[PDB]
Amino acid sequence: AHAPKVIVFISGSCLFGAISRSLFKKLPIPYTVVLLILGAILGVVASNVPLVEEHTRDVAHMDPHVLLQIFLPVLIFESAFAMDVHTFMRSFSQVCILALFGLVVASVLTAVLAMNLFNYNWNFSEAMMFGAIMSATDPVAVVALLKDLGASKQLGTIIEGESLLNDGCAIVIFNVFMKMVFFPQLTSTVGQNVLYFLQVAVAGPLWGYAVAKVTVFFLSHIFNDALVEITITLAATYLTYYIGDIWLEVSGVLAVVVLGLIVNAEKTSISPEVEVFLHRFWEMLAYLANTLIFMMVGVVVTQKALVAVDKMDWFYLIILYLAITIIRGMVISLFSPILSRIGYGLTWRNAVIMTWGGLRGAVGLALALVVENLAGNDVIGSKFLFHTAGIVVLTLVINATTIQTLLRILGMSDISIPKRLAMAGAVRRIHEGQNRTLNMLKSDRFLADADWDIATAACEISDPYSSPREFADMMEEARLRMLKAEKISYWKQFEHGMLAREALRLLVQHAEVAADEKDQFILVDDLKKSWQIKGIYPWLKRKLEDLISEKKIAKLMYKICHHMAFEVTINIAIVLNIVPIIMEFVVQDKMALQKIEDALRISNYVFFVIYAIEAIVKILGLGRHYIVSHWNKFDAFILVVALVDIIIKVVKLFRLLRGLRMLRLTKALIPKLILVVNGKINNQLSLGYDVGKGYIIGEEEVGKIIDRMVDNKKILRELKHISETGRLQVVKELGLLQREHPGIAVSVKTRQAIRTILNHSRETIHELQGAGLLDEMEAHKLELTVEIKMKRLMNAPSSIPPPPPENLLKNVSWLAGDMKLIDFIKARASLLHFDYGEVIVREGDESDGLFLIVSGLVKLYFEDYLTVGNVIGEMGVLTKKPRNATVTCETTVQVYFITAEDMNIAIDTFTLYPSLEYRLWRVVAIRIATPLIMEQMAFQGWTQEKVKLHLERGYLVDLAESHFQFNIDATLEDVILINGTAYNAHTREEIRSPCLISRTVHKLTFQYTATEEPRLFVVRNA
Amino acid sequence: AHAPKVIVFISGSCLFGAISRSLFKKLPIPYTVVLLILGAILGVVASNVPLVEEHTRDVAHMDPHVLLQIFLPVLIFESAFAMDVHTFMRSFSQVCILALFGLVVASVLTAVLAMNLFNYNWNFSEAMMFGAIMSATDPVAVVALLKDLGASKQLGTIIEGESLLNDGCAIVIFNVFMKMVFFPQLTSTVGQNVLYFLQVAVAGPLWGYAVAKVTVFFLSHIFNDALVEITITLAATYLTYYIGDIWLEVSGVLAVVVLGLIVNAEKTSISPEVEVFLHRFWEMLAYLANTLIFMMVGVVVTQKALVAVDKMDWFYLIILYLAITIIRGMVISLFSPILSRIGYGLTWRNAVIMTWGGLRGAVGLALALVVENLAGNDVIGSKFLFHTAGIVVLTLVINATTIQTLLRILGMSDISIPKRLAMAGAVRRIHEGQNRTLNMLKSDRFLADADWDIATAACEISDPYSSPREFADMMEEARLRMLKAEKISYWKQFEHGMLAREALRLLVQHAEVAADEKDQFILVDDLKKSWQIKGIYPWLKRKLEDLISEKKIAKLMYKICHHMAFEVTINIAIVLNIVPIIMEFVVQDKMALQKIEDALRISNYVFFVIYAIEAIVKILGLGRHYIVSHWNKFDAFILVVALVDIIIKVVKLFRLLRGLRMLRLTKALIPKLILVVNGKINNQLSLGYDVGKGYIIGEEEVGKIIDRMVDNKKILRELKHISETGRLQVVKELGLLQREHPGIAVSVKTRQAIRTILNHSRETIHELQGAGLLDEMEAHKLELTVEIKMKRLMNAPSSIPPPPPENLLKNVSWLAGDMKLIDFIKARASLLHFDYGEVIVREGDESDGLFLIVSGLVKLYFEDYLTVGNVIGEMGVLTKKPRNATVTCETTVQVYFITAEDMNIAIDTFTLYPSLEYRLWRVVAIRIATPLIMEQMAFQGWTQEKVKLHLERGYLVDLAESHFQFNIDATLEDVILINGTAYNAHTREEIRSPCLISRTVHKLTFQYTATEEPRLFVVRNA
Repeated sequence: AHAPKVIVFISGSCLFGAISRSLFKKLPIPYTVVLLILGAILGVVASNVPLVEEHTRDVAHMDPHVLLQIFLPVLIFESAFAMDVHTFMRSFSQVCILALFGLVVASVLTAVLAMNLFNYNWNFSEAMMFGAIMSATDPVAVVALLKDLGASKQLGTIIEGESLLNDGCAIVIFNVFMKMVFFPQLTSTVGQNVLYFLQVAVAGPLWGYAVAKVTVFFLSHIFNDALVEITITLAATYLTYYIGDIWLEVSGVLAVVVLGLIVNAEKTSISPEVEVFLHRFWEMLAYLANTLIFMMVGVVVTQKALVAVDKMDWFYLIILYLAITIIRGMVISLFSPILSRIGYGLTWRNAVIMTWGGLRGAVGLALALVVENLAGNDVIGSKFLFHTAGIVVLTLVINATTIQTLLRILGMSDISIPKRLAMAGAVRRIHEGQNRTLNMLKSDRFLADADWDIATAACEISDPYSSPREFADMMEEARLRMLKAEKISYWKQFEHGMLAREALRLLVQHAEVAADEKDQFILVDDLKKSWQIKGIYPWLKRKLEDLISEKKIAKLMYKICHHMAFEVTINIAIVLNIVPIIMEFVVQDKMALQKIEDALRISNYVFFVIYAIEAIVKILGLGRHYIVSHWNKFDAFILVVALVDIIIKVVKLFRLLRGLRMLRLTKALIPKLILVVNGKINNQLSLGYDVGKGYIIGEEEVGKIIDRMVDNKKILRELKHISETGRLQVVKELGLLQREHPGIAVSVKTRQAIRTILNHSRETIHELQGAGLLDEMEAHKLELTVEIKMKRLMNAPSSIPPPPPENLLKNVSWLAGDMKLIDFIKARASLLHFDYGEVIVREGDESDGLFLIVSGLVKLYFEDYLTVGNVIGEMGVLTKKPRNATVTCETTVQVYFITAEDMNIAIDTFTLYPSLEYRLWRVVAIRIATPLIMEQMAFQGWTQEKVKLHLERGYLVDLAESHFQFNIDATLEDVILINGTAYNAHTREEIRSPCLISRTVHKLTFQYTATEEPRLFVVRNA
Repeated sequence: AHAPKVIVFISGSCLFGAISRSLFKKLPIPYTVVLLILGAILGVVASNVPLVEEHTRDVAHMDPHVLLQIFLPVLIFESAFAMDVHTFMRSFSQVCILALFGLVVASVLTAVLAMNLFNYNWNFSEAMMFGAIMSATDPVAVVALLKDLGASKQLGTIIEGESLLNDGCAIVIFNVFMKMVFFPQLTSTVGQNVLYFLQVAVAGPLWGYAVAKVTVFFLSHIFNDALVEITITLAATYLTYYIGDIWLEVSGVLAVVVLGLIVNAEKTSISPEVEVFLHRFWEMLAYLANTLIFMMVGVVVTQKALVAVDKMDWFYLIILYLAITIIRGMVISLFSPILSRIGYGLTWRNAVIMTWGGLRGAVGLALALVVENLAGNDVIGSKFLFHTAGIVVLTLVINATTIQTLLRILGMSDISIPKRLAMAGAVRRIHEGQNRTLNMLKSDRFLADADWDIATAACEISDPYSSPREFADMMEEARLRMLKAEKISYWKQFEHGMLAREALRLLVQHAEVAADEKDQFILVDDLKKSWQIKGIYPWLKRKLEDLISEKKIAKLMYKICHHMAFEVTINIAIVLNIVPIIMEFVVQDKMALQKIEDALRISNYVFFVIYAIEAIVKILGLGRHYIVSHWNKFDAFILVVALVDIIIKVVKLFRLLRGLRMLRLTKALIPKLILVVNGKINNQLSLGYDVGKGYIIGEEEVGKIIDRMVDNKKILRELKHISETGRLQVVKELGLLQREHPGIAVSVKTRQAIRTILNHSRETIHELQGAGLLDEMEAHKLELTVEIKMKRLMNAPSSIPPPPPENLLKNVSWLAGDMKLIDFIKARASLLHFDYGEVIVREGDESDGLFLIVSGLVKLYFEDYLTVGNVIGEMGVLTKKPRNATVTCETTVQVYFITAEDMNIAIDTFTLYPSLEYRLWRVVAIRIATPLIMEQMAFQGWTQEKVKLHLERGYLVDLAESHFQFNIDATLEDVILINGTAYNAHTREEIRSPCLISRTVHKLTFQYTATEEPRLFVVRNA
């Protein structure tokens, strides 16, 4: 009897939505209109049958102040949570102009229409409510079509972002205008109106920003608990709206909009397994909200609205549908000159798509339902719902159905030739794979008698899309084929975790843009915008770093004055005193009690005494040097005011005390601002490194590919020249970014290193799990310890102080792990310094010693650049012959210099563990061996990272143990030569030094003359 | 003002649970007790502060009939949805005895205690409510501990299943006994009580079964719509409980229990991406329910319960906690003799774990809250909540905390040596991988200056666990090492999709069992239980197949009599008439109206006329043969009754009409029963094929492994003998299963073939996506078309009629794709037949022709067996020399025979497309080449499937084009010899025919003498 009947209607709507969504899947009509018809049916039968009324009443006639608080957060957050925020930011101004100003004109024009055309004789407030609910649009279908058809980035996000902002502001306007119709207030003082505007417009986004930054902070500290992450997201979403709208009178919708957008941006703080869950979770909740709303409309529209219609109302409906359509187009075209300059710009065809795709829906209907409940017996609620519902139906029946054909007409739905080629190739390879698999199964004793006619038909996959003049387009083939290769390399790096998605999309966008521009190649100056740091943050860092420059100053009191515990406790003491500060003012306001005032003022005296005591300790610690710092001068003012107020009207105390301790807390606040600024720079700088990395590695790989793909050498040379001229510019730019922000660069580099180690570490877990040497449960146990570390990686400090040179030597590849060897060369070492533009070494110079870059950049000339950590001379010291390249510093340089004579002693003394010479040779071997193997298979599916790891498993042969090296391929897969020359066993031909040994080679005869020591590199097969 | 305040409390409890679950993570105390303390705090402050009362009232004092309808479905379904059902079924009786009978004794004993010990003077009804809520247990923590510690399968599922059943029945008992206290009824007739019992006990599970089978049916037909799958699951879950409890008065909890269990069993009908979502989704909902309930308890217990406590109540609490503990142990021990026989049996230590781990919780508390609301001012609600809450606290404070130490004491928490070894090896390999990765990064120009001291520390992974007498244990090493290898192979097959999880767990369970038994090896007779079909289903199939044996009978009326459209429409006509049948009875019952009765009786006359017309058509079609079938005899009785009722008290009509059309519908019902029976056999048979496959492939792989791992040949021979003696028995059993159920076997084989093709087809999609030749969106588009087909695979008919022999030839590997060649040999072919035990061919026989098995089994003797589809003679016809093995039929056999003379003509005539001889050689090459490569790398991570595919890419060399074959390794990775012999180019040594060419071999010189045609197989490198 007392059961929750709402479970029936909610679950019933679930079934009805499933049915409508399953039947009308391949049909053009959207499933939502079917749901409206079903709700209307429920309404007519429920109008006579009493039994079903009881199971529909509690939801069909649900209160509006609950409709808003429950559904709108779901719809708005889901719309925000589904955004491609990065794109939305790269078009923010274009959206704001159309969504905000376009909304005002669209609604007002719609309002004047409703005042003048209709016979309802509405006033401007009601007409503005009408226009507000008319302007709200939910283009969930059109955006899907564009997403499927391609070329969606510059249009789908615009309509999606415009939709989000338009609903967000429309609710704001609707809330504003509902109150001057149903909740009229008489005060209407102008000053409060400005204050009223500030709350909804300004405080809302700020409330959401604060809640978001708090939320991500905790989420970044939750490890191995998915339920809590999901639960935190839910509670934050609903509390943000509820608190903002109900307790703060702040705009809930905008707070959620910002909160969803901020969280979407900060998804890295969320565990990936929860991220995928949340999207599908909020999508499901939005689906339920949509399905409910349409059915409630279908019920009430039939019970209450359609019974009060008049004959002419249909005339207004058609006219209104036409009006909003031309209104939207006029608005879009009117702003079009402005948009052409701001953002990507609108073509006339794209403008029509936005105009034609302005679908209405749940948000408009939800606000109409609010009016229906609020109007009661007034006709307005009926006709608001009538026209809102009708326009939703027409847009769904006409615009949602003809949009595909219109896209065909405009030539936008056409699949580009590259995509047709990709699909044809993919289908062909898949078809061959099945044929191979089919023959294998027919040879299986278990499956020999399966009905292959059924099998082949069931598994088949089908294509869903079923001279100067010569140079003028031969170059186009070179451009497109190079650009296509670049796109491939970017996808490679992304799939192996070397590259973030944001950098990948930036690179791909630039490649696509360059392809369309007829004579264009991808341009570094366009890429430079990614890593060029905006000056505000560096200026703020430089400025704030001065405010804590304690170096002007920097017997137990002297120790206590500097002890961190004392400072932290004093700061805390000030923090607690803030509660009395506000409490006294609030108590005075409420009193205007004495028992409370006396307690507070006694507490004030106690705090004055405490402040005197701590200041006395500080003064005793520093003596006359105490007052050197302006911070301590205000600390003296603290005692002045404390003594004055101890001796002794209320305002004279309030005004001084309100400033004292806020200012004294600013000192502890500044470092956090420094950290935040470092974080912003770290984010921008990290993306710059990724993009510069992507382009550099992309060019390095592509240069191997194009060398054999393009037919004409003249075309080849022009393209390769571009590649190097861009690569060196990027390298220089990225090297210089380090010097401006050393610590942040170190943080970036460390984070990449750990992330790369963990990724490959994770891969091994799946290797043995796939190999069965480790079970499912235990492998999962290890994988979690990896995952938590990855999350801990995010919380790494935004700035790491650069290690001193004495620590750099310890971490060198050929020095690490041998303390005695580290000490020997460290003791023998000396540190040099060089001025700007100075030459360090030059072509033909004797190799008298070795260099390590501890600071600065150096240009070489086969031009290249190097920076901190890079060793120079690792070959000359070994080959013992003149230096191979010039070394010029592009900035002031510091280097650790080891004289060749001392190093030679270290070389011929440190050989117990793997030989020092062997290690130095190994570093050289990998360096110059990588390009050879990359050339040999860059056109295949490998990346240079795996070539390095492929080589990393290898080692140098101990040639001293044999006069010759004979090949084998069972336990050996690749071999390269580095130094010296060998004689072929069969043909007696010589093989040159930096050459890969062809697989037709067997056995190599070396010789032990003193001119050179031949060096050879092998990688043993798995 | 009118906002939904409940959003605050729900979201507030979310935050409080997050806090408590985050702080008390590493502590021993569970987080739930912390939540209770927090709720108590909220209660005391809310008792004075009015503001927070308003935000706690609407939930803290929520109605009970909503508490049950909302939370219990979530808790019960989640507990059911989380089960390992297969294990739960393999222990169902053991759980039922303990959970059902143990519950009755545990509660009654608890009730007598409450009647006699306590001073409350309860009557048996109230005391039974007490015992019911006391017996409910939620061992969510203990099961987690066992899951982590290992050896959990035979104990965790028992406590989990016992818990599920105990809560399910406890609610049933609580519902029963609440009604005789708060809703007393006076009728109490015995006959209704039995009817009342039937509804709750019998109809509930049936209601859930019907809803489940309907649900999975639709879910199996939903393609590419995840939201609808999730939504359907939700609505089905809540409607099942709501309809069952409210409309049918049926036991909702048990219906949901069955529904959750059935759905969990039928998870294959659900898309995998939705399956993973649902578990985390229902887990989250259960988490919310738990967190809410504890806080509502903490609130009300402080407001209303604790204010009415007496001093002695604590004495009863302690005594009660002791009593239920010894009661549970006495029950477990008392049934222990029975359990030792039924199921796995209980050790004394395992019994204590069950006794000690009997934690109470939300379910007990939820039912106590119901009493608190219902008791009103009566003390009983206070003390019910007091003792329930206290026992929950004590079990959580004591049992949940000491359980780990007790497990240590009993020696159950000890990590077995094999797991320690696996963890040490896994950690070591991971540690080496990071070291390799670290050195690679130090050579990177971008990351050379990262603080490696930070990196190495952050990425490090640490071990979490930180003669006759010789023969008597050398054999143990052989046993364990063989058994360990078997376990590895099973994991291999599972990870590549060749093996289902159920078969994998069965095999692993048997391996573990055999390991513990001192002298045991895995035994086929133990495996036989998997594929031995229970006779009920074959008997039912055989019986029902007779009832539709139309062959006793099987001018337009003759055609119409057999047309399917006429039969379907007639059956539909009968289906519609059922509505009048029930409608007349219901109308008569309600009347006891005439305007309705006349319409129904007129409809009865019309339906009588229609039935006469259709029968007239049938009789005209068959003439005097019409009455030959008993179905048509009752069809004549239909006309008899129709004419009698047309001419003409109400009972005389009801009784006849109630039978006529139900019986006439049974005819259309029988085929569906046939299909269902086929489905049950298909499921059991499919698992048998998988397990037999797993053991056969496992033994084949292991025999390659152990041949070099065990040191003693005598041990080796004994182990290998076991392997073959099991393999041949399994092969024979699986071959014979086919003959008993040909069509179902064909369905199984076809389903495996398609699933294997799609899996490898899916793999290619990720290959190019990882290689970047296909983009993220388009690759995803193709992958969906693959996924939908996989779901369509489930709906494939359970039985496929075996194709006739004329279709078998077309699908042979070396015949397919060449119609003219198919026709030639098909025309030349002849079909033979052989009797049981007949010899087909024998050792030393001349190869006069070739055989193909179209029916039956054949034994060979290197013993082996073959069955349908297997060709025999594929070498003798080629080598043209005597036959190599005996061929004896183990059952009646049919074979397609091609005489060698005709085939030779086909061989030397069909050579335009790839040579017929080349194809026959290829089939032989793969067959005998696979074992060689398996031997060469079985100890590595490969499976024989990939060896076949590794070979499938290869081909036979065209030796006719060269006197010699010189090796290369850049575009070639493996080569094998099949026929003939070659001479080494370097050493001039001969290499034998069925031998892999060692990687030290270069160039092979063949000769063209007429004795043999040498054959060589190559696989080109990627």
